[PDB]
Amino acid sequence: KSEIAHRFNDLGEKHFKGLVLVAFSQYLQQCPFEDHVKLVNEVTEFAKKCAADESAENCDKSLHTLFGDKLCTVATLRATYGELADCCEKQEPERNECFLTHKDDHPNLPKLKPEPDAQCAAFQEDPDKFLGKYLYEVARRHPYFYGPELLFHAEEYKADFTECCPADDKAGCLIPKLDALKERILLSSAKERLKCSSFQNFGERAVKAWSVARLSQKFPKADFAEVSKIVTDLTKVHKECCHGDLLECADDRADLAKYICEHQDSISGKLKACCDKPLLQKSHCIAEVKEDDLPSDLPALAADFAEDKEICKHYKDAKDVFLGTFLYEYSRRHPDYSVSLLLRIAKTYEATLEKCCAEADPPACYATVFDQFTPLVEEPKSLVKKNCDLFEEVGEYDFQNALIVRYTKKAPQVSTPTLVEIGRTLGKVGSRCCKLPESERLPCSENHLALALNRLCVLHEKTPVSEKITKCCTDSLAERRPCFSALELDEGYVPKEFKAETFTFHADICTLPEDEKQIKKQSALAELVKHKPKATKEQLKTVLGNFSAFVAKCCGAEDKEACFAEEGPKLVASSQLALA
Ligand SMILES: O=C(O)Cc1ccccc1Nc1c(Cl)cccc1Cl
Ligand SMILES: O=C(O)Cc1ccccc1Nc1c(Cl)cccc1Cl
Repeated sequence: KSEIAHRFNDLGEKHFKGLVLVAFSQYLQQCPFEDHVKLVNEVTEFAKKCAADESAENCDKSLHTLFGDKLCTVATLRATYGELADCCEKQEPERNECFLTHKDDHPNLPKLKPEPDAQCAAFQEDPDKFLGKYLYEVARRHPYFYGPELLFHAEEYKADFTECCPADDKAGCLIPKLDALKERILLSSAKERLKCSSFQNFGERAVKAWSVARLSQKFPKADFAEVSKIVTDLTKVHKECCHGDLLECADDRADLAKYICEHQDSISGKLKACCDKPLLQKSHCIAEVKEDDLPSDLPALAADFAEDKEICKHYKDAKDVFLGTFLYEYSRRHPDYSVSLLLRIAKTYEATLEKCCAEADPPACYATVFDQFTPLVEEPKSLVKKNCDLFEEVGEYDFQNALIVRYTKKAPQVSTPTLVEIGRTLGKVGSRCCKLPESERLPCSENHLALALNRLCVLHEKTPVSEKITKCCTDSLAERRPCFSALELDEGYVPKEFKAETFTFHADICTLPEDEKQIKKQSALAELVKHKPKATKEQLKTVLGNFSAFVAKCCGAEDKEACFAEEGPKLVASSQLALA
């Protein structure tokens, strides 16, 4: 009868309101908080009426119809969102699609800087309004953020203020917590956004393949039936969440967690800790669970995948099940491979069968199929080792610098703030991944790389500037990283005209916290490359060293600006001689 009543009944009022606030903030990213609150309360009032009498008027409409109808009542819709008032002319599902298109991946809203006294005050004042605020602020900023996980993060955010606002050192307790939390949020947003990008750009089959490979590594004791089931269900959850159907998404998510925990003994022994937990923590723990130990009864794969004489008939009869089975088997025994690598191995298996089966004696041809995986494996392994050796030698900041230069050369048309952001993110990947046990570094690195590359691709959809990026971003999901790695200096690139101001620092840099100081220097680095694209990485490092020395000296001077004004312009000119 009434979907809205059904979801209201299933989720309860608290989770329902939270999810509806999230969905509205993601769809209308510029509205003030107070106004979204009103819309939520009205939707929720309706849901309560409907739960009382489902026969009642309009109780029978779709969620998207009801929710889209609300969004369309917003005051100043045409002033604030010029592009969205046309959407309101349309019916479902055409209206939702239109809303989905308008979501803004880089709204560029002010940075959320933890102010512990002003926030503790607001929290003590009204914790409900304060937590609502956190849902709204994050959601607007990350419009494909995994809705139910955001509620989870609100619990953490609430726990942080609960523990820290009474403390002796309130800023000392709190600032490191909110910083860790923000890192976790950024990572989670990027993961989810890759899933939504994958549905958008490559389709559900790609998402399923990704998930089969990843879940098989996580749950290598599970049989293919159980993996298939989980994948099918998990794919439907994320498809709903990526489509804006957050209530349906959350409900289906809760059903999957329930299933997983009832079957935990045949899925993974690491799930025991997760299943002993309240609802949102449970789902979160499942989503993040570590990989189980390999069972001792993993089957040898040659017999079915390389030696069987009827492989060409099985491949032809049920490609999807046969290849899926291959992917499940190979992935469960390879937690030391990245997901994308496993997908490349699966595509190579597929292509080898295609080739061998259109041939005189196929079996003598596909006998050696596993041997074709070797180079796919060895190349990223040596890339990771080389990158991690560099990180360990130079540290995060200089590793970031190296990546900035690398990516600026590959795509000098991209805006400096984007290049800096991706290079900085890539350096953080190094900090995360390079210190792991050595068998974990390839999957950690490549998997996280995929998140950063996807960010760049998402931004480029919004603001296209390079055909080379478009091609890497759209050709093949599993080949994206290798495609980016293979990019070299864009040789058709005309060096950006020199503007001395870009390289000209002033005493204002001296008051910045370290990370913002680095960003300024990294921005100037990216600009050096744009103006001198053939400068070598070693020249660039020297010049950047000369700039950092100059900044540090002038920042410690008696008269900071006189220092910057005297010495700056010499450095700016001589630095150009030191490049290309
Ligand atoms: O960057 C590349 O193209 C090489 C490569 C290949 C596979 C996986 C990772 C990396 N690079 C890499 C690594 Cl291994 C760690 C931190 C940051 C980066 Cl960019
Ligand atoms: O990109 C690399 O291969 C690392 C590399 C090696 C030698 C010299 C410089 C660099 N990278 C690099 C750059 Cl390009 C700028 C500033 C600081 C560093 Cl460590």
